[PDB]
Order: sequence, then C-alpha cells, then structure tokens
Amino acid sequence: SPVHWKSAAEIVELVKSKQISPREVVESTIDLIEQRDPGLNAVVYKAYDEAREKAAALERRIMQGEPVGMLAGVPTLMKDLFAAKPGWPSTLGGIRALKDARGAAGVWSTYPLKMSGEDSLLLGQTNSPVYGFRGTTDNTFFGPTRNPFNLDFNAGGSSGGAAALVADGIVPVAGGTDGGGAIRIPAAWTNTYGFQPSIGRVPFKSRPNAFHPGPYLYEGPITRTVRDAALAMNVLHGFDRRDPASLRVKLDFTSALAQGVRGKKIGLTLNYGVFPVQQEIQDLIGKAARVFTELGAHVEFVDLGIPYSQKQMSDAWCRMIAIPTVASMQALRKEGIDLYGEHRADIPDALMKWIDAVADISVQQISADQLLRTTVFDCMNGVFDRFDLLLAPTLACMPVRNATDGCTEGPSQINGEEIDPLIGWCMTYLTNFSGHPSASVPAGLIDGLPAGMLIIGDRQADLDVIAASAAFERASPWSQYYDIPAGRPL
Ligand SMILES: CC(=O)Nc1ccc(O)cc1
Repeated sequence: SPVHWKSAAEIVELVKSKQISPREVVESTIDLIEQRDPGLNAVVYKAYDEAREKAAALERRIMQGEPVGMLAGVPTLMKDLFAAKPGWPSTLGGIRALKDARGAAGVWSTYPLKMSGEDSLLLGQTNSPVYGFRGTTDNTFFGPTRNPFNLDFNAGGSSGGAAALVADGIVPVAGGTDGGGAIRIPAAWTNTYGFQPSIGRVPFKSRPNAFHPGPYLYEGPITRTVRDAALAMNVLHGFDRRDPASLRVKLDFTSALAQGVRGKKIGLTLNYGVFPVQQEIQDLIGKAARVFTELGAHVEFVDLGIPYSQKQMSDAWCRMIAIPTVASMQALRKEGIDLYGEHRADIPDALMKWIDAVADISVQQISADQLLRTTVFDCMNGVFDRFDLLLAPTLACMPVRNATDGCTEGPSQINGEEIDPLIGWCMTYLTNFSGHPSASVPAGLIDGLPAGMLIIGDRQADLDVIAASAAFERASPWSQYYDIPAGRPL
C-alpha cells in the first residue's frame, strides 16, 4: 500500500511534490477500508464518489499550479454524532429511526468544513454509541467498533470508529467530538494521540440553543503522531463569531513541537483523589511520569482536594448531558420521529433512565450541578496556580470485551467500588466541566492492550500540552506498538 501507516505530514509532501495523485490516495485508502474495516466495524457511511470527485478537482489544481490547502490530499473521516454535512446522513450514533435523514444545504459540523477547506479528503463517517452517551462504542444498528489491538475488545467511545481507523493505520487523522472524554477515551484504549483543545479554541456550533446547560463540548483530532495533531489543529482552531465561547486568537501549533519541558513544574495524580483506578494503570502512569524528570521537568504528586464523590460527579455529568439530549428527542418527536413511543427500542435503557430523570428537573437540581461544576473548575485552577502541567491516567480501567446485545458498557465496579458503567471510569470528564485543554498520550501496554496518560494544561495553554506531548513522544515512543494491529489476521 502506498498510504497504509503514512503520516499526514508524509501524505501532504507526497501529494504536493506530485509523487502520488489525490486520486490514488483515495483509491488506496478505499482499498484499505474494504480490506481491514470488516473486522473493526468502524465505518458507518462511505462517501467514496464524493471523495473521488474532490480528488479529481484537487489533482487538476495541483497540475495547474493553482492554490491548494495545508492538508492537500490527506484522507480522513468524520464522526457520526450530531454530524452535519450537506447530503450526508446523521444517525446520532446508530439510531435506526434516523437512517434516512440527510443533512440540509449550508449546515456544517466544524471538522468536515475546516478539514475539507484545507483540501483534506473526507471519505465517510465513523461509528459512535447512541447520543454519545457512554465511553464505549456500540449500538443496536451498526454494532460494536472493535479494538485493532484485540478484536474481542472494544475500541472505546464515543469516537471509537475514529480511533480504530487511526490505530489500524487506515487514515492518519480522524475527527472526534468530546462531551465527557470522547476524543481521549478511545485514543487511550487504542494507542493513539487524542487532542482535546481549550474551550473556544475550535468553533463548536450548538443550535438551536447555544446557551445550553451541558458540559463543554469539543471537536478535535485523533492521530498517531503529535505532529499530525499539531497540523490538524492549525486547520481546526480559529475565531468564529457564532460560537459564544470563541477565542479571537491565531496560533501555530507546530511551533511547540520542539519546545521541550525543561524547568516545567508538573503535578501528578493517579486518581484525582476520588476515582478507583486499576493498580496496573496506576503503576504504568507512575513510570510514565518519570520520563518527564529525565527531560528536565520537576514532577511531584498533587492533591486536587475535590470534595465530591466520584458518583456525585458522574451523576451531575449525566444530568448535564441529558438535558440537551432531551431537547433533541423532543424536537425529533415534533418532526415525526418518536423515540419516546414508536421507536423507543432505538434508545438504550441506561440512557432512557437519564432522559426520564431530567424531564422535569428542578431549578434546584440544575443549580446543585452547576455548583459542583464550579467546585471542580476551582480545584483544577488551584493546581494551575502553582504548576505548569497536570498528569493523570486517562481512564480508570483497561478495555472491556464487546457485548453481543448492542450495549457494550464499561465495568460497574473497579477495585470493589461501584462506578457508573457508562461514564464513571472516564476520568476525562473533569475537563468537560472545567474547560482546560488536554491530550491522551499512549503510555504503553498492559497485557497487550493500550493505556493512556492524560496531559492537562492551564486554560488556553494548548501549546504547552503539545510541547509536553511531543517531548514524551520523543523520549517514550509508542509507534513500535502499532506492530500488533499491523500484523493482525484479516
Ligand atoms: C463520552 C463523550 O464525550 N460523549 C459525548 C460526545 C459528544 C457529545 O455531544 C455528547 C456526548
């Protein structure tokens, strides 16, 4: 294959130097998807002819010396969760009742708009759980997205299809969305790099309600290299007056790749003082943290002092996400797609529990959750009063086995403590409360399966996160572990 395992940086140079046509990039990527995706079950929509059309036009511009974009010829896919691209489907993570829906003219999600704007080629959409409402990827319409490191296990979620394609070498970058960790969760379970930007760094369009009570929502890349993530972030970030959090700031993310971390003060936590975390993960992260000490950074353990239990916090997150989920379900029912009645089977019971719970949620309850959120925000800020960076495990547990009922979920206990199987073990959701940028960096393998370390920066310190990530990547590479999916039976 001319493109299998090639980086985005490599493909851009192959295309711009005219070593390979955009046409061949598309046909070769299609070959890989048809050959390798049957096992992964990561792709839920194929836009092959559209990509072929775009490649023909890109090829003409290249041969004629007309202007081309920063990501010219890079193949990618977007996530099927609140997906908006004209003419494309949007099933909200495998809701069968929505299978015939198609995007209206002029309405775009950020990832497909901006990536295609710089001449990346969109080949289709990737699998997500229903309404993104769990840290695994499975649903009863498309099924589970499986882990390239072991297909008996789940890829993670909700951006599981995105991470699976990237970890299997099929595309160098894929788009994720993140409301409780969905860029970072599947990255951790698949040995890939998931970058969740500062709130307001990448435009997020929430309509009809831009002022909803949900957590911070992000769009961001999943890649195999930090450089590819920096390139994608150069495209994705930027001012958009229609996002009420948007930052009117221009950055060069590639400028941070060679910065290093010498002299940086780094805080370390193994469980944020409140989560049950599998011991093997704690040990791996303790080792990973010491990589920064060899690089000239000063690392020490920190206590965030979070006064809430992890169950209180996951319950609050579920209610926060459920309110806009309910708004969507009510809107759909008004347009003739009734997920409460006729198509109730399309909604997982675990989700409907929260849908029912917030149907007439009181202002007192809304307020209590906002107070919790504020407390977590301030606990995070307390760290960045004194430290440059915070390190933690991305997740409290290793990948789970796929179920056969379309409802793969996480564990309901870790170390004998009860934990919410949908999101409780996804410690990532703290930054959806707080707004800080963070990235999941591959920390190694435990019994042949990947585990991630989360690097968190100060508010708007995206470049610090990139700098630390690239430094770690150099000193503690993870690319060798791709030998496992590269050699898997097809
Ligand atoms: C795990 C997670 O982030 N889920 C999720 C992602 C996007 C969204 O809009 C709602 C929920």
